[PDB]
Amino acid sequence: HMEPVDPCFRANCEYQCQPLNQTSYLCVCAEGFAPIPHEPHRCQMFCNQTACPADCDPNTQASCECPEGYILDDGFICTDIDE
Ligand SMILES: *[C@@H]1O[C@H](CO)[C@@H](O)[C@H](O)[C@H]1NC(C)=O
Ligand SMILES: *[C@@H]1O[C@H](CO)[C@@H](O)[C@H](O)[C@H]1NC(C)=O
Repeated sequence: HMEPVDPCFRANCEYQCQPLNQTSYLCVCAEGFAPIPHEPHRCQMFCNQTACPADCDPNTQASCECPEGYILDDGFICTDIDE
């Protein structure tokens, strides 16, 4: 199964890699999954604060995402009406 480890294709992206590109390679996740409180790879998700809460949408509820990821359940959380 193996690995040239790409660069990445292994890296050890919790999720995964770009690979690279200016990062040279990083690690992705589901790409608003992104460096939680800590390690330079992680997701969990992105929730760059001042909270994200919860408070999903109005209308569509595509929403409250992160389920999958979860593990939810602060608020409900994980979406930043923020900016
Ligand atoms: C890096 O940029 C090049 C084009 O310049 C292209 O291969 C792609 O957009 C990027 N590579 C990755 C990591 O997908
Ligand atoms: C948002 O800020 C937090 C810490 O304040 C940090 O993880 C990162 O710099 C930004 N993005 C994410 C994924 O949190």
